[PDB]
Amino acid sequence: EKDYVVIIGSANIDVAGYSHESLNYADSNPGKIKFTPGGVGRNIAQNLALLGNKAWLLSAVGSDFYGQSLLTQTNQSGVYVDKCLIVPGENTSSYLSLLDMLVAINDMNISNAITAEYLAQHREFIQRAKVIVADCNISEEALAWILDNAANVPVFVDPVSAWKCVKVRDRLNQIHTLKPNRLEAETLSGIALSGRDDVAKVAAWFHQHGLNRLVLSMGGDGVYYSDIRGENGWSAPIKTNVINVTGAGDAMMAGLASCWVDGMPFAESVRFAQGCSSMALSCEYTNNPDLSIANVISLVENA
Amino acid sequence: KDYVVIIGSANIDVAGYSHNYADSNPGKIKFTPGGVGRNIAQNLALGNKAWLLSAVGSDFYGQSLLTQTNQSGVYVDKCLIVPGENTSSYLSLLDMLVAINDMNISNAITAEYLAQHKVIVADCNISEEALAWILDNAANVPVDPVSAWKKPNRLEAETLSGDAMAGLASCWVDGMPFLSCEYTNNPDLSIANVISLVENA
Amino acid sequence: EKDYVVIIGSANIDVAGYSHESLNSNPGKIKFTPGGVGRNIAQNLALLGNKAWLLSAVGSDFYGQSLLTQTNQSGVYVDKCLIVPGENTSSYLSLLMLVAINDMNISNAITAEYLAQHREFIQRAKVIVADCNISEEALAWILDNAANVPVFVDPVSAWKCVKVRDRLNQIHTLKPNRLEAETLSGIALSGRDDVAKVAAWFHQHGLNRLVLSMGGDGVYYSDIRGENGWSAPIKTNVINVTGAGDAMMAGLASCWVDGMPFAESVRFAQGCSSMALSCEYTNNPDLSIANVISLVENA
Amino acid sequence: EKDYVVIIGSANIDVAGYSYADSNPGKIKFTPGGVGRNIAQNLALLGNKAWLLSAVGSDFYGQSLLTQTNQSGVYVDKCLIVPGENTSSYLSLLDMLVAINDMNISNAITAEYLAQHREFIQRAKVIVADCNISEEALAWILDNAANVPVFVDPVSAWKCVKVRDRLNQIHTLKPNRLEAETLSGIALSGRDDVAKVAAWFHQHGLNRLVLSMGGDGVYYSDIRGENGWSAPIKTNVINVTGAGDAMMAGLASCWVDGMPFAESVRFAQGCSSMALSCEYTNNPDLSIANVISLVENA
Amino acid sequence: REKDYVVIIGSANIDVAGYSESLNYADSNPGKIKFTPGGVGRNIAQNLALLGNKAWLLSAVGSDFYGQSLLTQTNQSGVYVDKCLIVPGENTSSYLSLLDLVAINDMNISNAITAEYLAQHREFIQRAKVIVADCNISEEALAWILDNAANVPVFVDPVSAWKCVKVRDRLNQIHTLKPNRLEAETLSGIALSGRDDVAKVAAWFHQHGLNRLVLSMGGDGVYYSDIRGENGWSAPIKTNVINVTGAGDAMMAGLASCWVDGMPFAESVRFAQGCSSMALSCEYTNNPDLSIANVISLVENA
Amino acid sequence: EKDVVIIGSANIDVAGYSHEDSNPGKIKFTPGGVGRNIAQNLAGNKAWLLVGSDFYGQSLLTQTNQSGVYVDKCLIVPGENTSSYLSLLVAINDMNISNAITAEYLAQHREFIQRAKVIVADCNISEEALAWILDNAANVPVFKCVKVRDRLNQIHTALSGRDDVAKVAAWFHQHGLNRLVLSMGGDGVYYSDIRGENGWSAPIKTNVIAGDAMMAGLASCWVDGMPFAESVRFAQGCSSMALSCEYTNNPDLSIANVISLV
Amino acid sequence: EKDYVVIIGSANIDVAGYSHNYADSNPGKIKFTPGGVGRNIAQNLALLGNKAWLLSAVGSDFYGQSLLTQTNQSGVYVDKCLIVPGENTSSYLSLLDMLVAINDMNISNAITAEYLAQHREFIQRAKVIVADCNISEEALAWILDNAANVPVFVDPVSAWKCVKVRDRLNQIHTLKPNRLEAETLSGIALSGRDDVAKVAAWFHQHGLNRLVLSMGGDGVYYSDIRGENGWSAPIKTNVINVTGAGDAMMAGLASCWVDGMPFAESVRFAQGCSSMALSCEYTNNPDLSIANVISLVENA
Ligand SMILES: O=c1[nH]cc([C@@H]2O[C@H](CO)[C@@H](O)[C@H]2O)c(=O)[nH]1
Ligand SMILES: O=c1[nH]cc([C@@H]2O[C@H](CO)[C@@H](O)[C@H]2O)c(=O)[nH]1
Ligand SMILES: O=c1[nH]cc([C@@H]2O[C@H](CO)[C@@H](O)[C@H]2O)c(=O)[nH]1
Ligand SMILES: O=c1[nH]cc([C@@H]2O[C@H](CO)[C@@H](O)[C@H]2O)c(=O)[nH]1
Repeated sequence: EKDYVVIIGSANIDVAGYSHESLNYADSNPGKIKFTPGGVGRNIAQNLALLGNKAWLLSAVGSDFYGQSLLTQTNQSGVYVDKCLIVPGENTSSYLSLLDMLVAINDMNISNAITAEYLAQHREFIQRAKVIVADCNISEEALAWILDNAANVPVFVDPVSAWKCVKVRDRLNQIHTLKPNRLEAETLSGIALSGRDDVAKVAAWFHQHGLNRLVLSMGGDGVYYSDIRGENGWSAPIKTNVINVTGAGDAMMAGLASCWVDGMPFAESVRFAQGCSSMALSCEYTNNPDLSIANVISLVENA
Repeated sequence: KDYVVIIGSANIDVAGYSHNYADSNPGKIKFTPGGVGRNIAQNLALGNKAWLLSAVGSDFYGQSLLTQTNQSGVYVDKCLIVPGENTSSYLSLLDMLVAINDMNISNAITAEYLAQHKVIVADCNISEEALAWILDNAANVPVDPVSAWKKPNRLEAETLSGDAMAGLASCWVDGMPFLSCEYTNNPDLSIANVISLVENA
Repeated sequence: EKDYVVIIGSANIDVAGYSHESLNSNPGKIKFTPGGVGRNIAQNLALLGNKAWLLSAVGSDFYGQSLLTQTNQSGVYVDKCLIVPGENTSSYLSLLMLVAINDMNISNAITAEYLAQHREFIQRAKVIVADCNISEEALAWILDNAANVPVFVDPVSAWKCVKVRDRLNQIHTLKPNRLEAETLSGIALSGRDDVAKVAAWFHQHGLNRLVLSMGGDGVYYSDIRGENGWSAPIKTNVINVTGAGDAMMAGLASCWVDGMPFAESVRFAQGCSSMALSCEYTNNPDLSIANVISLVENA
Repeated sequence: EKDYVVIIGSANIDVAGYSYADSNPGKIKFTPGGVGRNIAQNLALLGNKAWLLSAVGSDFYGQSLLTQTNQSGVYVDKCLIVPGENTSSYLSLLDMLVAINDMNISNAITAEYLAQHREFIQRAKVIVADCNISEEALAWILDNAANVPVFVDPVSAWKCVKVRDRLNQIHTLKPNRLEAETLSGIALSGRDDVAKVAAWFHQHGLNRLVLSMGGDGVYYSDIRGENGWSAPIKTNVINVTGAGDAMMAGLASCWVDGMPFAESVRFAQGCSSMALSCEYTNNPDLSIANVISLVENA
Repeated sequence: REKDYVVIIGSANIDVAGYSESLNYADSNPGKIKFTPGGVGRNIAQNLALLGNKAWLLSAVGSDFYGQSLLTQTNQSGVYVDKCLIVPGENTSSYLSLLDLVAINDMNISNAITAEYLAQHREFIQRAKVIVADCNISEEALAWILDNAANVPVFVDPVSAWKCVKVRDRLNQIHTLKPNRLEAETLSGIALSGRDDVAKVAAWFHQHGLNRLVLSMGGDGVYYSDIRGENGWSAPIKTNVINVTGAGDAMMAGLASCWVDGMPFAESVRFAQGCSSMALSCEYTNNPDLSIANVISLVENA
Repeated sequence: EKDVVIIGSANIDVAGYSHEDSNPGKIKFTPGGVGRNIAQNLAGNKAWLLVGSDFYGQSLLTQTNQSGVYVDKCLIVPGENTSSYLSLLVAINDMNISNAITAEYLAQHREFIQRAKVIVADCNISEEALAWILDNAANVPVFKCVKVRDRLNQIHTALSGRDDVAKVAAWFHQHGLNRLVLSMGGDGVYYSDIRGENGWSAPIKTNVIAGDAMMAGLASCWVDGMPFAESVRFAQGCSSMALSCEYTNNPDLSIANVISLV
Repeated sequence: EKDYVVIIGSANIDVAGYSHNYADSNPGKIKFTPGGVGRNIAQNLALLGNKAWLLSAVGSDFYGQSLLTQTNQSGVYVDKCLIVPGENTSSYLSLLDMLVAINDMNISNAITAEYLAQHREFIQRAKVIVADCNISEEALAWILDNAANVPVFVDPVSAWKCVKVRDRLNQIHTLKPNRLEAETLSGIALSGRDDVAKVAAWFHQHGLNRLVLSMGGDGVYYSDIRGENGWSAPIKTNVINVTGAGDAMMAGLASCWVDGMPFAESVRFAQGCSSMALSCEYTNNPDLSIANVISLVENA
């Protein structure tokens, strides 16, 4: 109610291929192919809407049925998408994935339709939000715009990929919270993360470059959280049986931002976000439709 | 050199012919592309070179609308595909009798959209300041009223005291000194036939 | 559960128009919603926790695909529906009160042969709900090949309900209104006094159960075995009259499958109708047995 | 958009004497005072809904303070009225020679009192607190801020050290030479020693440091790396009282307006200059437009 | 050539290679295990020495016998390693490879190559003809080299995608970068899915100050681009790959050797491609028969 | 002053640790080989181990000798290179110098082997060499080679269920195996004797972070005149101590520490 | 509510050339700005919220009608201006970097006693009269002799054009000269800032009521014949273009007189107007207002 979250990210059409028993590179093996809504920013937005947050998605889609399906379904998930960009002439971004996991391919060129001018057309709206969530799928110039014209509003940035997260390197002094993985953080810092011993030096590198809060996900080991103010620590993983690994980081980011707007401490926010990730893990769907604050709180309580 | 632009609306027309009132009166129901501006454009494709500046929703209705309108010759690249709203609709009881309109996406056709870019054609569905905005930016380069709430008729004129009428305006690009069809507009209408009217009587 | 309900009805695209005050272009709201008597009854049946299978016809157009997708999303199995390439999805235009138009020709695509392809399945159901939107031959087939399974028939309209006249001896529960029953019987219903004579006419022609809706007056129920009576209307705030009879029919059938007495089935069906009225949408998604039970509870 | 600013500070009665041997006749002035109260008034003058959470002593003086402050556009309905104590006071012998401060009612601002207005504090845009209150109260505010920025005014060198272990919970701190020296323990005897003092503050978790070094200017520093110097706006002094309060008000008002650090420091310096240019503790002509005007002429 | 030299600041690893009908996995799996000299910088040094260049290696090794063995082996290959650092307490860098799967690198002694250590050999570095650096060293060391190059061209090998970002804001001090698809995608942030977006990637690099870009693409070729406007494609020299290791090192060696010999950009790229081709045809990381004459033979015979 | 012979392999162990292109991690160069490890672990025992001209071999041998192992009778052959063992935790093994141990090499120290208390043998040597040891053991206890068939009768010391382990163990005893110490993990260490005392032993609680130290324990307790069960307790403690350390052989592994663990 | 100000002055077309000159085909900046002392003062007064009427002379050139139009759009009533057919509107060429000066102003002599006599009724009913020294001795004589007790503020414009006011100081309410003009008139030397006070005494002895001398090395000296004398402190400003300053000063003084403001403070306000004039590259600062000038003098 007058408090909202703006997400500038990508909205993709996800094509997922599953094969019966084990799948090997040779021969055509029958299985299940799914067309599901996707895109880091879109997923984060949907999960935020599911967490009882007024989420506004600022993405770019095409004039094809894929785009309209994305927009309609996303709006139907409680996400305000009236300010989204529909580009007439270009194609909706796509993501092909062989899950279980083999190589993932992404055809995302409409993400560059999200421009400085487009965001500038929605200035003040972005500047009057509680939190701004951006992903590294957009253009470097757009990220620059958001970070420079945030107007003292915290910007939470999702790295998405290791080759796409360098765009915020020279700009870490403008990011409120980065959640990279091992490969991503190794890529950014240049320091090897070959252990649980080597995360202090990476965190130190990030803080020396101006990063306020770092949420480094180190698989098995857990999630290492660090604040530039001196607050460092480790968080243990919440025991869960996997079904689909897709959507973990998105649920984490949604949780983190929702917990920031809820006036929650860093560590507690890390546990809660880990709970959202855990709920994402337990679902076959990219986005758990039953994802709620109550369920996540129950999960962190009972574990 | 000469380009024609119609800043009008594009609706989805649902027509009905009923011919108790409570008991389901049998008849015919047709789903056809509508909208004043879009119709004008379709009849400006009388061979004119037209461009449509209308707003449609991001639904199957809007996309089918722009598809049909595109195949009709008109260029639908400058049209605004609006997110968060529905395609304009028009309920016509024909045989005229009663007419209802669900047109709120006309708010997307605002002065900001009109800014970024022979005869300018517009309707009264357009918001106040937008209409007035193209009334300020006419630049001496040369409307078609719909109803009282929204060329004209005495009905709507005397309250303050355009489709088929609207394609004829092409005569101002011709230097000329001053109906019964199932398909909403004729699929192969040419000016030579309108002249053939005179050739007969 | 190997217990299911088969519904042979129509699936229309309903276009509803609401305005301010008609001056004869009156501004307002035009809504495109899924419709059709059989389809609606099917959805309501699925909402009452009955495994409902719809046997209808759609027109291979986006209208049809939308109808099927939404209806399936309402929990209704639509895999046995007919998708006809050449015809158009049936349509229903309403100026809501004033003027109702129906364009339903694909309803004749629901044929005896088509149903014969789904015989046994139809014959192995608990109840069959059919509407008078289909052809006389199709209704004749269903009634002749019911295999001792009760067939609940919705008259839908007065002009298309006469086809069940000479076939009333094969009908379990018939649910007509004033005009429909007047047309069928030929006896005037001008009052609460002439309903005994109409019930007598219907039963003399072989109708097992008659559920005559007389609006204000209430709902008069009658059995050929002798159990007759009136049911008082549950007074409710009007919002949308569409879907009332559909929800009532759904209630009657759902209550038959639950081994419920005639009168109680009528009361429950009346509750379903009341829930239908309290919603602007044709089908209330929150329609449940518990809620209806609550509604009868305050009455 | 429901945007407001909450100030937890002190409200004092300022008594100034104008004229150390003989009985000296002169003029005695009774003016509203207190760091937090002044900041609140200046914020109200800068077009911000400011809510003051202070304590008064049921005295006619206190009621007068509340009325005057309300007339300055500041909401004082949530202030604490303590029955038994006296409104805090500040006495000055100007000719400045003797300065005395009697503020014990500042301890009436407690953790429980603030906890009664928690959610309200947690739904504010900015929190401005002063070091006149108890360490426990400051601890409450800083611990229950709910990710809402807390701007802390050091007030005095002996009263600022209570935030020295809570610097990691403070957004913007605005100390002078003696205050920052006392806190850090590092001498500011140079213009080079601001790098090491700022570094000390940053090692302890401070986000933003706004060190005012009189003549020299204002050195600003962010823990993310943005450091720099701002030249002082040279002005003809008249009364030095109220400068830092207007500066703090300027900084917070610029935070709620989405303004960069350095630019906010200049704006705050302009507010300070307007305060200096006034005989009054609080300049009644203090506005965004006027401050913008002197900042243009620079 | 005489009293003309090249300084290489790189890594020196001990490479442990495991060779496999199939892989038995657990419960042992017979095969062949080879210990060969390695490390990008070291390899570049050897290849440069083979191309008739006076090469000085500025690396760091561990007081383990491996380090002295490395230094001796490199010295016998004609490489001056007298200025290398021998670190007592640390272990010689290592690279484990399961050839065909698994690749592991244990290189922390690469951080012993520091700004101070190089500062001790400044003047010498500043009197070289060319400086070859790799991205295995510390960011501070790279910063030092780039800041104290004294107008001597710095050729930088990215080595890895996660280790090349250390030069991303320091590209304005680099004379020549030799990245692959993934490395250039990582640095630029621009997708290399096409051959049209290599113009866009090159444009990105040039906007950030890179003088010369030599983008090595597996297939399709090597795209070369100059900030001065000279862009073009070079076709790959078809060869039967025996072992792919050591290609880029020979490429870099070729590029630098061709710079000091006053050769045009394009021809230098072709020559370097010839060095890569000779590297591919050998089982060893470094071809001992690598010469200017042989490369010339390979490129002449297209 | 006059009281063990270990005939085993001596490998160069290269260990690769990597987290779950180019992935950074830890590569350790440690002395290795089953026989070498057992020998080192045995050494409060007087241990004799029965390599190439490479530096690797001399470093390995000196390391073992400084670890208290007498290696003067080990074979240093200047014709081949020291054996190697690669482990990425996949295991690759380059062991051909272990085949240099031939009948003449073993026969040259026959008297010495036959005057020992225990003989420790490995399943990596040739069938003919193992045959030599088992046939020329001279009533001295001899402690994955499937060729061991029909040769079980000369060695001192399917499984889907735990009831059917009786059939496999009984099978081993039926083929002439005297004592069986089967390591399964979960259950622990199952011991079985042809004389009838059979049983299961639970694992000594440790975090994995082994078998060579186990064998070393068994033999060391045999020479210490200790019953089978207690020997199993000690050997399991040795296994546990091996597990709690990153390096191949725990330098703090002692009888004093292991008895403490039990 | 019919109180207005009448300005009898010159209207020039100012062409300014900047180019930091011995050769040919040398690129630079050429600016076309409306000018003329009287016209500029009038415009500045109109910007200060004064009803200003210009009584000037323009030529049959369309440029002149355009001039009048631009000035009218600046809020100055120019309907009483003289349009002489057959001749051209006066022009002023200036080559700055001031370096070179050329002036074509002879239509300024078309401003005659008779022309003013047709607008006598109107001129005598103004609050203040602003005249420039671009006009004829006969016209100036007319204005000063037929002022009918209405204050006449006269700008000297030039040193050679400042001689017409000498023996006629007894008819002037306020003169705003520079160093050379005042020296030429007085006969008292200019050197230094201290032994120059007697110049004001000379002016007052000849009957001058108010004197506003602009001096360098900080200081604008104001003097009244009643004894009211003083110096004014300079407003530190960034000199973008010095053109149009004195016009803004005179405009300020007159506007402050009609608004009932004291002498010294009127001089300060005028200094603020000059400061606003200096901050503009254009001859006339378009944002010149009472509020902005008050802000600038306040912050000083
Ligand atoms: O490079 C990208 N890969 C994948 C995604 C999307 O994010 C989802 C991961 O949760 C994924 O399913 C894909 O849709 C993306 O946005 N960019
Ligand atoms: O003739 C008909 N009229 C209306 C309907 C449908 O019945 C519904 C009213 O409850 C409505 O959905 C309409 O579509 C029909 O099936 N046949
Ligand atoms: O110790 C203190 N002395 C003075 C003040 C107040 O600050 C004002 C000066 O800015 C002043 O009004 C005084 O009351 C205070 O809060 N604490
Ligand atoms: O991270 C690294 N991996 C591999 C190498 C070496 O580069 C050689 C391949 O060109 C190779 O021999 C390896 O040792 C390195 O230096 N750093």
